[PDB]
Amino acid sequence: AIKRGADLIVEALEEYGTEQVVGFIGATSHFVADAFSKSHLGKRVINPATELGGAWMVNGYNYVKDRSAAVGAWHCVGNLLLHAAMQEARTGRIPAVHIGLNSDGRLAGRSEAAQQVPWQSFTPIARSTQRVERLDKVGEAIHEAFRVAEGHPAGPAYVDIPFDLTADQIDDKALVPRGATRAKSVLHAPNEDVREAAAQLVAAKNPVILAGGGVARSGGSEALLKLAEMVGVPVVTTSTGAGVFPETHALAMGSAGFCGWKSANDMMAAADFVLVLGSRLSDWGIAQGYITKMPKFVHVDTDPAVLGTFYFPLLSVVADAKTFMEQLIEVLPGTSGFKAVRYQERENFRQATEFRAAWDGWVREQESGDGMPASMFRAMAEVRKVQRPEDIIVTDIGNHTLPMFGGAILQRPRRLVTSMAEGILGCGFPMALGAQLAEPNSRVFLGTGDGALYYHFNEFRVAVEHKLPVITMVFTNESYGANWTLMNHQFGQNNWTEFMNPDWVGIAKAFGAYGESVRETGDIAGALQRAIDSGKPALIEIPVSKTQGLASDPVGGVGPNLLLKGREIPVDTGGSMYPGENLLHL
Amino acid sequence: AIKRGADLIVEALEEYGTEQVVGFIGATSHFVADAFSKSHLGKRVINPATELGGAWMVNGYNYVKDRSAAVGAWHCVGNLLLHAAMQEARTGRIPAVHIGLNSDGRLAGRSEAAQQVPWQSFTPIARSTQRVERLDKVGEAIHEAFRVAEGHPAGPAYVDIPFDLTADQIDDKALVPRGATRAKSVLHAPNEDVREAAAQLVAAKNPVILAGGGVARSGGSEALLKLAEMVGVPVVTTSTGAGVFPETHALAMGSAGFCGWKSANDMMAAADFVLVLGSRLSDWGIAQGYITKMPKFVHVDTDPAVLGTFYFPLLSVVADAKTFMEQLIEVLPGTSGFKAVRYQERENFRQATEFRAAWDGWVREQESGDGMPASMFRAMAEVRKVQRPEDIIVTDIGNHTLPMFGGAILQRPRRLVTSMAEGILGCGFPMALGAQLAEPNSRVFLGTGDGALYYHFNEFRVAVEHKLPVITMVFTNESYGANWTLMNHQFGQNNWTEFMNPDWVGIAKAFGAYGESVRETGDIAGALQRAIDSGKPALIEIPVSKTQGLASDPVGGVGPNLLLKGREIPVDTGGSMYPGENLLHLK
Amino acid sequence: AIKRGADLIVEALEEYGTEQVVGFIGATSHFVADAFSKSHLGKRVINPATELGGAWMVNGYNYVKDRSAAVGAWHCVGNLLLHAAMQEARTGRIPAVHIGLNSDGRLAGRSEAAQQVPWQSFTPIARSTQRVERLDKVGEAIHEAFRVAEGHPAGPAYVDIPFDLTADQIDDKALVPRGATRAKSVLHAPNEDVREAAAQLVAAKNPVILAGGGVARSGGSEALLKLAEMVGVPVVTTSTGAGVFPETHALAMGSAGFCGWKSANDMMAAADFVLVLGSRLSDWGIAQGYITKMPKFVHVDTDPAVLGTFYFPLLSVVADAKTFMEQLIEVLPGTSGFKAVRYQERENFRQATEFRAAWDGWVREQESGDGMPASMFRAMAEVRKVQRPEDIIVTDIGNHTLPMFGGAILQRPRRLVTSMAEGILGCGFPMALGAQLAEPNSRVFLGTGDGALYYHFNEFRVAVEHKLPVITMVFTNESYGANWTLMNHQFGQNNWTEFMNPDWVGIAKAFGAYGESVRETGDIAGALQRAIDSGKPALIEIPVSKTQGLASDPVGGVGPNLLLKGREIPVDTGGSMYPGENLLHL
Ligand SMILES: Cc1cc2nc3c(=O)[nH]c(=O)nc-3n(C[C@H](O)[C@H](O)[C@H](O)COP(=O)(O)OP(=O)(O)OC[C@H]3O[C@@H](n4cnc5c(N)ncnc54)[C@H](O)[C@@H]3O)c2cc1C
Ligand SMILES: Cc1cc2nc3c(=O)[nH]c(=O)nc-3n(C[C@H](O)[C@H](O)[C@H](O)COP(=O)(O)OP(=O)(O)OC[C@H]3O[C@@H](n4cnc5c(N)ncnc54)[C@H](O)[C@@H]3O)c2cc1C
Ligand SMILES: Cc1cc2nc3c(=O)[nH]c(=O)nc-3n(C[C@H](O)[C@H](O)[C@H](O)COP(=O)(O)OP(=O)(O)OC[C@H]3O[C@@H](n4cnc5c(N)ncnc54)[C@H](O)[C@@H]3O)c2cc1C
Ligand SMILES: Cc1ncc(C[n+]2csc(CCOP(=O)(O)OP(=O)(O)O)c2C)c(N)n1
Ligand SMILES: Cc1ncc(C[n+]2csc(CCOP(=O)(O)OP(=O)(O)O)c2C)c(N)n1
Ligand SMILES: Cc1ncc(C[n+]2csc(CCOP(=O)(O)OP(=O)(O)O)c2C)c(N)n1
Ligand SMILES: [Mg+2]
Ligand SMILES: [Mg+2]
Ligand SMILES: [Mg+2]
Ligand SMILES: [Mg+2]
Ligand SMILES: [Mg+2]
Repeated sequence: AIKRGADLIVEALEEYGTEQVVGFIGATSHFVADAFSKSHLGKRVINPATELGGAWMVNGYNYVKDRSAAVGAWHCVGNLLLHAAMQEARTGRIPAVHIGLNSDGRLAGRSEAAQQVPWQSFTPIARSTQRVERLDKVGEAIHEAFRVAEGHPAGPAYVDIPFDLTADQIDDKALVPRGATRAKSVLHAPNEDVREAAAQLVAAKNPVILAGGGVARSGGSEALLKLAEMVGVPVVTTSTGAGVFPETHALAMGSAGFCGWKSANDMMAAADFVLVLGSRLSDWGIAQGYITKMPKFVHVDTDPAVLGTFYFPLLSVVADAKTFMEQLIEVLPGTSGFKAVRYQERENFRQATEFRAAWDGWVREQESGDGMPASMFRAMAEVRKVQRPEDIIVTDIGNHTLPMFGGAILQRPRRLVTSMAEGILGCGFPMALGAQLAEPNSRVFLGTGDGALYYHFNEFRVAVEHKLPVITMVFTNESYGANWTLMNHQFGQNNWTEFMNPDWVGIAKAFGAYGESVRETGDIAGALQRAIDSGKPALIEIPVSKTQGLASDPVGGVGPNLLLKGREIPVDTGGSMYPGENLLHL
Repeated sequence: AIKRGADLIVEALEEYGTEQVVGFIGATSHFVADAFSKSHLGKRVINPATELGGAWMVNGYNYVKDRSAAVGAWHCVGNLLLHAAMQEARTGRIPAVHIGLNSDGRLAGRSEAAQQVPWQSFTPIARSTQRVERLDKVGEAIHEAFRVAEGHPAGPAYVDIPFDLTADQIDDKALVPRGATRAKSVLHAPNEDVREAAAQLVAAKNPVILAGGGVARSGGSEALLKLAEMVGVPVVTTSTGAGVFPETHALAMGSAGFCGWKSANDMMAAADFVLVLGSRLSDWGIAQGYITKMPKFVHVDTDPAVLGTFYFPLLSVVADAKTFMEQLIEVLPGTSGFKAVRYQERENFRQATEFRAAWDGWVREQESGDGMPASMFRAMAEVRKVQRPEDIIVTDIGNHTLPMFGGAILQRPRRLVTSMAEGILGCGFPMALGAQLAEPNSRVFLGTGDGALYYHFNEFRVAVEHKLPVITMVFTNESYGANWTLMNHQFGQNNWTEFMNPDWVGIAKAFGAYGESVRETGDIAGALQRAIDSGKPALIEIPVSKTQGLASDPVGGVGPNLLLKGREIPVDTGGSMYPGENLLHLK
Repeated sequence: AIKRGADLIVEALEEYGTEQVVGFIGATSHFVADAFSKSHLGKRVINPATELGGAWMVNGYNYVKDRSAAVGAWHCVGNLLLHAAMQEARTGRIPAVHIGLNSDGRLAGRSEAAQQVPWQSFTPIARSTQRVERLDKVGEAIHEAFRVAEGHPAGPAYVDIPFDLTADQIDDKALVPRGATRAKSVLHAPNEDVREAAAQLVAAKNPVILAGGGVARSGGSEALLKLAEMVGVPVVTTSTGAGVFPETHALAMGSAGFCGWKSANDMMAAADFVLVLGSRLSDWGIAQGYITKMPKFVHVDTDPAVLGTFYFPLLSVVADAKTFMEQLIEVLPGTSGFKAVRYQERENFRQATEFRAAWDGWVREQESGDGMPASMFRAMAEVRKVQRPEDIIVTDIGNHTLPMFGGAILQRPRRLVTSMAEGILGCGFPMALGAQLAEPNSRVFLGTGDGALYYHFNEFRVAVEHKLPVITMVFTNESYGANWTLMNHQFGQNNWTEFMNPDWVGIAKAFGAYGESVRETGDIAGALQRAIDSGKPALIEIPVSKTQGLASDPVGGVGPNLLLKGREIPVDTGGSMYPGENLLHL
């Protein structure tokens, strides 16, 4: 059949499992938007306020799905706003296909052309960047983008298609590749690696299992619970792993790291051995600025590139996390030293339950205070009173990150969402809409800073029009609080950190969202209830302090050290001059 | 002599004429922000709601100054939001220096590092991209960035500095290059080229002078007025040149192009010869999608890359526009065929005034009607009643761009501001705030679509805190109106074009800005008076049609052609298969 | 200890298993060459005639070793000659670390600087490109280059180091990373993928096993022989797989492809099922220009990126080749339909032995003719008379490639060497020296075209000085014969294909190598014997025809189709003009 390039793009997206499109109109995306109107996928298109906002919605959607189920489709110069959200998708292992419709290929390369987008600007960011030159390559390029996005590591793929190819027509026989099969990711380890891992776990005096986001992608929750109870070993997570182990369990120490739970950081500091499953041991995760001293450890990942890149393990294993844990459970009964004992009766149990008890006690102190300005831990205690096991907690980047991570007690995977890998401010609100779209039976609670919300609150348009009932708490301190605190620490003085807020209640109301301030009442519980009862997206304005959280609270972290001291650098004495220095010698 | 890298960065910026910093705080820009607090630039700091809004402010400030007077200074990952503004700066010839402070150079190249920004993403966009490796190269790199940025052509320069270098200390002797005098840009043309141009101009039956952006940069307004009156030749502009020739003059035909004045397009279609001064003859300018047929022409520019790249001139001249006009003025009296008569007495004068009067009559007609929805041409007629020669008109991108350009009647250079080169949606409000900052005693009027305003109205924080009293009119139609109109024409149906507006008055009021809707009054005149009287940034909501403007109004345009017909493309029958096609051959 | 950057580079190379350095001197490599003189590795440095020649020696060395055992180290502007050999290492999966010493970092970025090498020119080629900014990062960068080079896929890694860092000094504590462990590559498949593969093999009427270079990297020869005899299935290889199965076995069909053995191409055309092990199914390999129609197949690779990229398998499996084959052998006895029968008694045996017999018969016809000009198949028959099982056959790119591939009958892996992935002319001679250096108990026989040998015969310097007794046959036809033939086919006329040769015997003699022409004698057997007896590198000049081989001989290929016909392309009618067209409308 003769079809337009635009029709073929839509066909390819459908064929590879696309569920949601986030799209922006302009002359170069007109044929694509028309094609979409004639197809199933056309019923699910979000038109965002900005392309960057839309790109964050893709990331929030796909983060919780672990596939490229949301796809961006953008008019040429709109693609120029993608890079920040794309960089998060790359280091954060978020599958994300973006299709940019560039201007007419006939005008490419002409110096005075308009809206010829430099697609090569994505080469250092996307896991795959393709410029499509020929109509008969559109299906093949889209196929390749999805293979790349959904591989190990997951990440973003950018496809640049000059829009004249979307208007042109071609016979479609075999053009969109069909019948594609994927290899399983259930990679098994060799018996001897399994036995060695088991023997170390058994011989350790104070082992820990460290479960990262890979355990979530793996589906390894059930095997992890079994394993930990069988060996009687406390479980620490990364922030992307949090919730793969029920955080109300006695062996649950929570997440390690600089914004994590002190019980986890204590347990990591006390451990003599760690079994790491599905973690990349990253800079703002377990590495803490590459300061963390890891105990002897076994490291199991599906991505060989993360194994041994910085931390040298006792043993590295290329295996799926669930599968590895299943292999361990089978081998443990024939492992020298293993005794089947209730985890409560093991000798390491009391130390772990002590660490968790002290952390819980500290959290209870943080959340117990009444009144205004509010504790962000108190705000999270109120959320927990109305929270379901499938609900999603979203945060932005700032002081507020710490109380959000600390007051989230999670029972399922992929329920904690932010710009994890890159810490890009403004991510929260639009990632929350993305997650809501992907998970319509989850209530989505976002705790955002005021500096953060300033970025993409324009997307209340999308929250209102698509009836996405995200409950947003905006923590107001009229400051970039983390920056305030860190400057205060480093210099004893802050600069560029202070600003005015609008009447956020008034902003919400102007969009037709639910709005309420607790500034005078302190009634967070009632504000949450009325917000939930409205059925609308909601904004609850909650004044807090400039310093509570990431930059001040002691949770046992050791880094990252962003507060450098300098070094004195020797001048170059080799005899060569500086530019302009010739005039000094005259 | 002993200084931190952060102090040397500040010292270099001050040395090369920086007047305004637009900066964004974070763990990598902490040192820089501290150093700036020790400088007189410390009081001239704008902290924008987002780095992209800030980068648009940089573009608006520098567009009106023709130098990199405003500089950006950004925490590592905020640099990832710059690309769209930076691309307009590149093709739009706006000088712009951006300093990105990256994360620690010790952590660079680690696969699991956080906030290590891929500075290489700027290589295809900036006219200069540098990654500084060494503390003793920071002054040198910044010097180079200004050299590129304020060259011919002007554009953006990006410098990536790992922030450990900003904390490190070094003896500062000779580190910041100082005391350069740049080359003059008053390039003279050869005598023979000036005399050939004079002879073409005199021999033409119906000549036109086309003045672009380059005439504004050259400071050539006075020379142009003298040349145009002395030969009696009508003047056509590009949108960036508009105002270099007073548009109330009898010889002013306005701007040619698809959102230009019909008088200018009528003139261009009637001319037998064009003298092109400081125009790049661009896709969305004079070329109109490379469909415009140019008459025989002489092309004078300082940038040889634009001369003969697409349209082949009769004669190409590398020279400064002002300087060339001066040279022409001096040779014309000795040029065979020249006659010294008042421009009103030439026979070509009548046709030009007819073209201008028919255009003015059409504009008068678009101004009439009342009440609701209102005409955007009516909105501009009300602005003109309150507008002084030094005041600035800003627009965003969409249907509304055409009445903003058609309703702007300008008497000075650099008074019409937008994302000219790239038509990046959203640009209007923050570029207007940048322009206001550059000219605190000019009034700045913005006409913006509702789609457009949605991008960076968050920068009302900056407008309110810094008391930048931009007068913004937001044209409401609950639509990407251009898309609605054109998609209906292409396909019989619009898609992805419609959206809800907030209560725009309520948004302004929530920021502390002046807000008023004319939905129930039609009282644009009174709204403008009250907005001006408020002394605050102001937002006036004006309901408009989905169709008025760019997608609907005939102004003599021939292009561009974005509403493509397909071609049917032959399949490759050489024997190579598609991916997956192996499955289709299994019997 | 305070050490120079140069000393630290040498330390890192030693620590990561470097055996051979190929190095070129200049002001920027002076400190490195000095450091090398003070260390074990300094005894093994080849100084080549050119950096490109040297880069091919790295590729020949590392091709046969399957690790980055040879390393390039180059003065700044010398690195500009690397790109061709580096591109082969990338698509050809050859591990190769190259260290470029750039000019002084103080002069970087200055427009009028000399010898500031644009290291970004390697970004699109190397699997990893790093520019080192800081002395304390030299060890870490070299560590990362080796992890990358020796991963799956293998490939080149480029490290650019401004030479001032090689002269500078730093305390060395922990600077070079030590104690690095690698994950095994013995990835196991899930039981159900194994059982499904076994069931298909058993149920097939005419199965084939296709073994690629991955079987060589895997060490899978023994398991392959067992498997094939157990199921009674004929074995086809790729050209990089050739020799993983003894090519004198009754089930050995040889290599498929456009320069392969007709028995293999027949068997592929007759097969109803293929089990593909360690092959990427490439353009100039099995795909034959993407024209080859693959039967239903199972595809097993360690690199998920090759699985399903073009050919859609019945099943894709991420597993090590040897391990997979071991798993199959275990599962086969409990697989429905399997009967233990001598492979000679299976029903498919007669068809396979017929295909091989016809091919052998054709080869015997090609090699039997006496006299001059010579058959290149006759030349390969003479090599076979003096050939050991560990000997290496090298070829360059041309008509001569086909007889070289056809007349090589191999019994061990990694014995057939050329620019396999990219077909870059001139590769042969220097790759042969590289292979000789890596394998000093192998005799290395190169059959090269005259157009090919012209590139890097300057490296006879290296062959003579290091006593590398490569036996080179130069096939003279005074032409780029493959080009002659293909132009003749396409146009009926050739252009740019003809040239003069020097007296090649005289060239060899001028270097102190052994030289002999068979132009008058036809005595290839005696020339080989005297060349071998000399103990020197040798050149034997052998006139041949312009057309024998790749471009003419029927071996059952179907592609690639480089002889396109064109299509008529519609003009653009949208109304926009060409540059300069304005003058046509005047
Ligand atoms: C302000 C801020 C504060 C933060 N604080 C913390 C903190 O305190 N603690 C913290 O942990 N993080 C924190 N982060 C997040 C941190 O930056 C990283 O995003 C996070 O630590 C990475 O988690 P991970 O190591 O589990 O790997 P991920 O990024 O989740 O990647 C998944 C890993 O699992 C592997 N994998 C995938 N699938 C499988 C499978 N099937 N089998 C095996 N392996 C698989 C992948 O190859 C990869 O190595 C913070 C972020 C910010 C912005
Ligand atoms: C929606 C939309 C509609 C538009 N419609 C129109 C329209 O109708 N008409 C129109 O013209 N534009 C239009 N534009 C703008 C258009 O895209 C270009 O930005 C504009 O035409 C470029 O102007 P210019 O050719 O004068 O060159 P500029 O971009 O202003 O560049 C300046 C030129 O002069 C040169 N120069 C600089 N200094 C000197 C000197 N001292 N001496 C000599 N030469 C010098 C430079 O090298 C360069 O060639 C539109 C844009 C948008 C987004
Ligand atoms: C003139 C010329 C003619 C040619 N003619 C032919 C021809 O007729 N036939 C032919 O085959 N080639 C031919 N080639 C070579 C061809 O271009 C390719 O280089 C070759 O076919 C690739 O072999 P391969 O598919 O085995 O993969 P390789 O390039 O050898 O790559 C190895 C593959 O095995 C995998 N692998 C690596 N280790 C393991 C492991 N442990 N377990 C599992 N998998 C692993 C890798 O991921 C990869 O997919 C020719 C080249 C030239 C220049
Ligand atoms: C795009 C971007 N710009 C700047 C920063 C630096 N940054 C990190 S946290 C932060 C503070 C955010 O302020 P707010 O959202 O109000 O949260 P608070 O610290 O007050 O809780 C800043 C400015 C960043 N990470 N990303
Ligand atoms: C970043 C970006 N996204 C999309 C476009 C395509 N585009 C061009 S004009 C326009 C319409 C703008 O709508 P509005 O501001 O409401 O103006 P109207 O057309 O209604 O006057 C769009 C979506 C663009 N140029 N830039
Ligand atoms: C670097 C390079 N240049 C050109 C070619 C194109 N090419 C491929 S085979 C060949 C013929 C080589 O001639 P020769 O070595 O004499 O071998 P013959 O075909 O005569 O056997 C040519 C020119 C190539 N592959 N690589
Ligand atoms: Mg479907
Ligand atoms: Mg805040
Ligand atoms: Mg609108
Ligand atoms: Mg050793
Ligand atoms: Mg030849």
